[PDB]
Amino acid sequence: MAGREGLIDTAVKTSRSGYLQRCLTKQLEGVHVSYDNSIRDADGTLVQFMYGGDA
DNA sequence: TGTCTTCAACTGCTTTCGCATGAAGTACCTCCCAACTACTTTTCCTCACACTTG
Repeated sequence: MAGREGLIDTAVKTSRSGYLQRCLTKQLEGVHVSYDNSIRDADGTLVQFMYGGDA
């Protein structure tokens, strides 16, 4: 019983992590470090003035 | 006259990447086709009757 229900959890976890990856990977892909060390999106809109606040 | 509230119907998604190996619909219709048997077809073959004879 335990071994099967383990194989079920093993076979379902990967479907709940693809949408977790892509759903915000679409959003932050534009998000990068400006040359001034500020985090701007590929739009240019500033997200953080420093990475984690320490660069 | 003006603004507000709930419910139900409607929208869009909910692992990735590849092998296999592609197959199969089907009603309505049929004209074509294959069949069994009989019937029909083209060339050829061979004999036969009457009037007259003597």
